[PDB]
Amino acid sequence: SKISEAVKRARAAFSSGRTRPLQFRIQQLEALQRLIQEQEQELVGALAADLHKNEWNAYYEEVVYVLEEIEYMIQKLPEWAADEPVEKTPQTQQDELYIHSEPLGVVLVIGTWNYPFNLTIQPMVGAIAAGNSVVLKPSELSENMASLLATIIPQYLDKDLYPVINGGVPETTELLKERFDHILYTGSTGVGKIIMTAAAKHLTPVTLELGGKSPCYVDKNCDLDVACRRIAWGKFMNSGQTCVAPDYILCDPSIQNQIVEKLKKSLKEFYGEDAKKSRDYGRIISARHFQRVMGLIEGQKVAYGGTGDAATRYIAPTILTDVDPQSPVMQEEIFGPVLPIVCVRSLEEAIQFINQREKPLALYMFSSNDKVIKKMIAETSSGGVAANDVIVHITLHSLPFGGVGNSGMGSYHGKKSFETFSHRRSCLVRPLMNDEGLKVRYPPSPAK
Amino acid sequence: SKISEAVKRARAAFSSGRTRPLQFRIQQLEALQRLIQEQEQELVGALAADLHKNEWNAYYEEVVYVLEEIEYMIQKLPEWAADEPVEKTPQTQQDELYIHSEPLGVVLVIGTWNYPFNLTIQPMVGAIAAGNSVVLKPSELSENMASLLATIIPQYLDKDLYPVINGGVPETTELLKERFDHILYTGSTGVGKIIMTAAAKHLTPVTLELGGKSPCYVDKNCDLDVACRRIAWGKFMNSGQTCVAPDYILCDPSIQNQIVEKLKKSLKEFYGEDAKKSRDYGRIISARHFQRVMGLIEGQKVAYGGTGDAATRYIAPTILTDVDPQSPVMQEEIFGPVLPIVCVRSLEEAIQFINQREKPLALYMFSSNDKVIKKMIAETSSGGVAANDVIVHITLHSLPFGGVGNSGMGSYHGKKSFETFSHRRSCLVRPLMNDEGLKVRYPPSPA
Ligand SMILES: CCCCCCCC=O
Ligand SMILES: CCCCCCCC=O
Ligand SMILES: [K+]
Ligand SMILES: [K+]
Ligand SMILES: [K+]
Ligand SMILES: [K+]
Repeated sequence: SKISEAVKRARAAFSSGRTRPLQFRIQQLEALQRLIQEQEQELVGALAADLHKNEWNAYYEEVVYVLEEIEYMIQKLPEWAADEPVEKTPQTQQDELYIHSEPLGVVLVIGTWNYPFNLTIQPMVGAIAAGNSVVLKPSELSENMASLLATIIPQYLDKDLYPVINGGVPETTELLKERFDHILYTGSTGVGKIIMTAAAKHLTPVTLELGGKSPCYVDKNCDLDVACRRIAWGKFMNSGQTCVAPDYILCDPSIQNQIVEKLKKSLKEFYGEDAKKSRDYGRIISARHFQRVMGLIEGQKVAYGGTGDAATRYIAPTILTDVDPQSPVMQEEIFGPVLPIVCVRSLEEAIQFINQREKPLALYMFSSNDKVIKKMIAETSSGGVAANDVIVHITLHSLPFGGVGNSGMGSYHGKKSFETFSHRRSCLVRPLMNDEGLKVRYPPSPAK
Repeated sequence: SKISEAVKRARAAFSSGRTRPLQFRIQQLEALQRLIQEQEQELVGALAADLHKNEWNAYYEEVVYVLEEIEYMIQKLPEWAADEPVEKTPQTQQDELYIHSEPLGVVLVIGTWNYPFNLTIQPMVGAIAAGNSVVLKPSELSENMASLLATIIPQYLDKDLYPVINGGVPETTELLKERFDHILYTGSTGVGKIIMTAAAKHLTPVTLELGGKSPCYVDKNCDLDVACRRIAWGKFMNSGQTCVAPDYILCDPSIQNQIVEKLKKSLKEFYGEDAKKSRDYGRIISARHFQRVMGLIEGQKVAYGGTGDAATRYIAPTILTDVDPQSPVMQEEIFGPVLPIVCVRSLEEAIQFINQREKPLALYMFSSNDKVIKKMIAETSSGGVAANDVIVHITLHSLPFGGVGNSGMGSYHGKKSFETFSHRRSCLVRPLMNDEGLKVRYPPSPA
């Protein structure tokens, strides 16, 4: 089959040794830089068609991080790839002890649809830097990016080592029967279990970047104006379709009304009075997801927004107050511009609220009290944490990005990408000469 | 069920916060130190009964590494557990960026039978240090150590947080239905896939320490007296039942008889003429494994040994010459005292031989030519590597221990154990101060 032949060619090309010299890897990374530069208008147009993005947020909210990653890993690749001496002991002082890094082989990257360029190419950048063949499976939901990547990737990258696999769920299922040396999947918690089950048949290690509801705790005593501007920004970028969007708000009921008003103000500054007329506001990816998200407003106390246009998959920025935690909008990852507010009476209540639910990909708190910050971190668990901002903690080269529990396992970005897509092999190299001090280990054992 | 309630109690204990203070973890680690000191005779007796170890190799080949790990982790725990600052950028100078380590929760350790104390308790030591509840499943095949641990662990450790689950395959299958936050399993490649499949049901991350055939390449021009004494030691310790034993030898045909003679010489020095009478020689763990290993001798050319005693599960130290790579002894992990020699005609042929097989837990090479060593490492892949020795590379605090491909995923030992049993959580803390340098990120976007 076409899928099986693609993987066969990728493994043969890996086995030829072509990816091992750093020179080759840097060239492929420089080819991706060229792709981003030459295909700028094509990439913008695909994101516009898929997600109603424009040239500005296509670059600053997605593509730029791929370029940043490429530039960083190119500059650091020789240091990362070098054998790494480690601490010795008195008994090993004449030996070499070091960590040897080597590629895993053929890596599979399964992209998702909400950031269809970054979440396909930024993982690939890492796997390329580590010397692997990298098979790509774009998500079919962002049809235009999927079609574009299938066209332009082979025009820049090695054709056998870095193939693009077209199709939807049936094709991914057949792809997942092939033998890979690592699989990185971004998407839903449920499908993560399916990926891990398929990987188990080959003992394939997996990096699973999954889902959840990223809580956003707002401290009574903080600067509600700057806090609410940042929350609005992170909740409503990409029309709410972000893996680390602040999903919902936990706040004292005594500030629910001020939070609603300052969110409204910031939203009006961002997108104007009618977000439907703003070039900076996105659309829902599909008819199914539009229907799903609209369903989450039914029966709720709408403080703002609450309408949607099925024809264009527009859902107006929506805020819900006094939300029952047991209601639909609080029982699934929203992934839409509907922001519920859940009332808690204390920090300790919020911690308990967070801890009773599955571990989220991100946890956010807004507060100028360091005791509040340290305590919420110490008593909770999440993939990552941001205090007094949203989104940004997953854009930093020094902060590995990934989940825990139902939000996923493993991480990548920056140096962690190189490690995740490598085997780190412990090496002990001794001189081959008689060592009187070793003789104590040989039998016979001392009889007394 | 007993198993359900045990894990229930362990998660309740963990969720109360009892393991979070470092002083509590150190108290538990100190209790393990006291266990090892106070239960020395009992541990030796169980290892003698299960595996025909003695007082000396019970300690120096198994238990000492657990003590070393405990002392090391106690010393380093505050530093390892500290929030770890990471590199900032021009845009994040006013921010805090750091890695926060936190326990995963309830960790399961499934032990195996060949080092039944070390491969249950040394993983546990790391998971305790990282602040987790640790459920233990000893291997049923090492019956005496399994029963001993079920008795003494709750006599020394917190009884809710660190339960011992009794039983065999059915009980392990039952246990694997429970929801854990990490599973470390040491055992066979095939069962590792079963573990990972069970883990996937709860999105449980796994550390799988599995199997394969660790090759031992012997270079034509090296000091064979030194090399063969080291190879003999690693191959025949624990009666060959070691995950990183040098499984088979690859060598030029011209040194095959020299290798045989020098192996024989070292074996007689170690164990005497009749290894059955040596206090230092082990026994096979079970009747099934005894019959399995004897079967691998069938049809082979025996240069030394080749006999066994079924009733006491003794297999004489055995060397096989001119082995066909397609024969049974070269088609499964031997895990016994049978050492096949496969002839190859160059280093390149050896590398190709190794690469056409599944990635081994360990790869060994003996050579006084650094270029030979570097080339074989460069062109192969294995969990770890030792050049000019065997075994020892998995005993060093600074060398993470684990496989790749069919020999497993993940690693532990020393600091790596603490990382493996933690969630490393990226943290960004910014001032909630208005920033004019951030406002460029907000809509409306420029033209
Ligand atoms: C900074 C690299 C990742 C940013 C793109 C969106 C991430 C969503 O999962
Ligand atoms: C501290 C070295 C590892 C423990 C010894 C046995 C390893 C597995 O057979
Ligand atoms: K390095
Ligand atoms: K000795
Ligand atoms: K033969
Ligand atoms: K602006």
